[PDB]
Amino acid sequence: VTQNVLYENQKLIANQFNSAIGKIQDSLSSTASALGKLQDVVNQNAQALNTLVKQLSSNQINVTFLDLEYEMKKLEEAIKKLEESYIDLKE
Amino acid sequence: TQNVLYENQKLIANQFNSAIGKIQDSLSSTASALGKLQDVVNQNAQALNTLVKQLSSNLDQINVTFLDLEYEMKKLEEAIKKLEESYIDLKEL
Amino acid sequence: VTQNVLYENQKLIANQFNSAIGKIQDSLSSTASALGKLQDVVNQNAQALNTLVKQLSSNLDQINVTFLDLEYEMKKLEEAIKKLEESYIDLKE
Repeated sequence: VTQNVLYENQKLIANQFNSAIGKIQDSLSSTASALGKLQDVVNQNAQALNTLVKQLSSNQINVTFLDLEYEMKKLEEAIKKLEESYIDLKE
Repeated sequence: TQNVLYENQKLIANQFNSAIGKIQDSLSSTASALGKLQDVVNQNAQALNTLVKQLSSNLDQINVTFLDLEYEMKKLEEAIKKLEESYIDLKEL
Repeated sequence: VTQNVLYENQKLIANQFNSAIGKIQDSLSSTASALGKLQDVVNQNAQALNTLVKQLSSNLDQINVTFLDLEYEMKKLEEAIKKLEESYIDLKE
């Protein structure tokens, strides 16, 4: 019920929130990196399968490719946007 | 001071809401990426299986596996929905 | 506008923040699980393709199959869950 107690709790709240921001940023960066690796490998093996198909026909099957660039960029943008969610209290 | 404490409380709420929105967006794009991954991986598993089948009717130990991420994608959508309940509306203060 | 309302709002804010942190930890858990499932299926279909290429080459030098290792990213997601555990707010009397 004291102004001092309220002020201390407020600083605690802001500091814990700010601490969470950095951790969530790292998790977003690791998720984007994992998606990039997945795209690389899936497309490489799709290309191997396609090459195998046509090299076997040199002597019906639809291979598909993956594009996750937009989602990965949205994750990077979230990282930069969260940079702007930090709390800077007055006083 | 009472004034400044209240302004800080509202700043805290606004920053928190903006972070929640950005995190919801990130979760949406992760679920969308996961769905695309499932579609493409299963389509190429089908292609490999069809190649095996057409090769054996012209070995039977080649095992193709398929992916089901739909429980995880639904959990990401649920997280979005639940974070929607964590918003603090200024009228709540 | 009144210190008692400020105190109540402070408790409301802290509880919504803690609940959001829990939801975010859950989303990270389900993302790590989806990533592990993806690695399993992608590598199993890679090995299936490689086995097919070898059995046809013993029946193709240019065909390269690659494998996926997401272990660093998955450990970093588990790490984010663990660190976020230290971000909870314990207000007191």
